[PDB]
Amino acid sequence: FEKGYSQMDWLKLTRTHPDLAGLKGQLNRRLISLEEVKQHKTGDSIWTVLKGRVYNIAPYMKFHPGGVDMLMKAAGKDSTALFNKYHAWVNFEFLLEKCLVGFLDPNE
Ligand code: HEM
Repeated sequence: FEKGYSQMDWLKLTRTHPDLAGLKGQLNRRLISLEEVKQHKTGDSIWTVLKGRVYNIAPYMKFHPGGVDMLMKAAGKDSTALFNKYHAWVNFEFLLEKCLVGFLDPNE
């Protein structure tokens, strides 16, 4: 065991496990509605919105330093406000790139 290595371990997973986003061949550039995000709270994926980017955060759960219980609060909703309350400086754009499923379009 080595303290502090969760993010290194996470990124190794993103380099060595295919389709963490769970897109199953769909491209990660799709325009997504919030109603769609809301319907990914259970099952094989959990979607959230951060600054307009939609991510499948289910694979990240056990790597989140703040805990699974905290990350679950983001399930099926826009979690930007929560993210900014706890750590607005975290580089989610880089850390979660391989979990990107698309972009939140308010008009969809
Ligand atoms: C969704 C993408 C998220 C990522 C990539 C992420 C990443 C991280 C990281 C790297 C840390 C360690 C502290 C640091 O490096 O600054 C952390 C801590 C923490 N996270 Fe997250 N986090 C996410 C979402 C959330 C959400 C939605 C919540 C709450 C609902 C949350 C709650 C916390 C808490 C409580 C801590 C410890 C205290 C704090 O830093 O405020 N995280 N997170």
